[PDB]
Amino acid sequence: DSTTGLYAPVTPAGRVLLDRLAAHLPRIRSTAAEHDRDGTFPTDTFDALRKDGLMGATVPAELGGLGVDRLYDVAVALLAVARADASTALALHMQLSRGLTLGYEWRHGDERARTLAERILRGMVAGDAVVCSGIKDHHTAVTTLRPDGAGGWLLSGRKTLVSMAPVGTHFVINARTDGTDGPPRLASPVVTRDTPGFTVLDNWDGLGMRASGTVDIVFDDCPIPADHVLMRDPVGARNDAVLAGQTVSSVSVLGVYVGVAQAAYDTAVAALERRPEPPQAAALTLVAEIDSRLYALRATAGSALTAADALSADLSGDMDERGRQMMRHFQCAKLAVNRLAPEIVSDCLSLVGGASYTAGHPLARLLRDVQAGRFMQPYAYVDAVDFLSAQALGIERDNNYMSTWAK
Ligand SMILES: Cc1cn([C@H]2C[C@H](O)[C@@H](COP(=O)(O)OP(=O)(O)O[C@@H]3C[C@](C)(N)C(O)(O)[C@@H](C)O3)O2)c(=O)[nH]c1=O
Repeated sequence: DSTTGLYAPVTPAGRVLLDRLAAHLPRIRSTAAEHDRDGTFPTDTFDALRKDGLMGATVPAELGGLGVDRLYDVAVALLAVARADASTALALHMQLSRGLTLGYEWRHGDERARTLAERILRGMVAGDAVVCSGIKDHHTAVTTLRPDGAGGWLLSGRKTLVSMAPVGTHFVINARTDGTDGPPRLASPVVTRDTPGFTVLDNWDGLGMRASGTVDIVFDDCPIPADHVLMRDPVGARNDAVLAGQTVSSVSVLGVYVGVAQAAYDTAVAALERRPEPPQAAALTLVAEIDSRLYALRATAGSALTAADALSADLSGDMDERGRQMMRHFQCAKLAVNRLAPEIVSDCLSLVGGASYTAGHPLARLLRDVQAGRFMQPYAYVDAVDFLSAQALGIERDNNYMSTWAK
């Protein structure tokens, strides 16, 4: 019955998601070290989740999905998976996040939007759609959509860091229009794996998250129909209202780092309890410091998730304010998660001692994986500080990171 600290799902659908996942932990857990050493994606893990209905966990119930719709419960499930393997959890988050955001498109967007959403969502439930996300351009390229002169579009460019890509059937891509007449827009084409000119590379070589499939994808004159395109707003047109969607789509990933911290602790404590001698002064002191820091990490992520779910559900008010507040809870918590979670994992290696310094020890992988959140937008630390200090001091700024990137 816990409602804090991400200790338990707060809804019956979240409870099912977590009980169902339990069945896959032994596989996820078992191929973790091999996939980390090789830098390869656990495709058999994802085949099993697909067949089990789990890749449709956040599709509305109305469409055949489990209907998990709390970010809190997604975070709880991701925390559980990340305790078994962080890379799998991170890949799964892209899919569960999409269930939530496509859900929103389905209930609230225009007819093109609702129709695309509904078709992808039903595919997610069926095990036919595995939806990847491509936001950041490779340095060599600016990803653009140009009119084909015939109703549809041609997508050229390259995205870097596209987790789950080796198994993705659908790729939601951040692109800017060009060669029309409007000021450039933000646009989200959806590319299917068999679109021509679309290539999935195999160049993911990570410090951590080595098994997350986080490769580049290339678009070369890719034909995209007009109705497979979610049009966004003009580049640099400031509406804080977009911040809500950008909170929905990443905030629950915080649970991955909370689970990595939890797994480091569980490992350290199991290591101490397996020892002949009674723990030393500094070992007892570390264990209490980590117990407390893990509690604060869980409560800070749990609390922002709770708040986000409440702000998310309320569409009655000022939508710009809703956006600002969502992003505020998310980024205040993220900054804390990105300091507490690596520090907890690092202190656990102090408890275990030099055994943790061999490539194969579980802590050695958790130390590497736990750093990943520091590099995920919105926002990495340097950008988080510009956003938070602007909010705190009421400084007007373009808070859309993709809008900025398009500049
Ligand atoms: C305004 C609003 C939008 N939305 C939704 C509908 C839009 O499709 C979406 C726009 O969000 P967003 O602009 O974040 O786009 P996205 O396609 O989700 O991309 C993200 C990028 C990220 C964070 N790196 C990720 O890879 O982890 C993945 C999973 O996706 O946000 C809401 O759910 N609630 C809202 O109140």
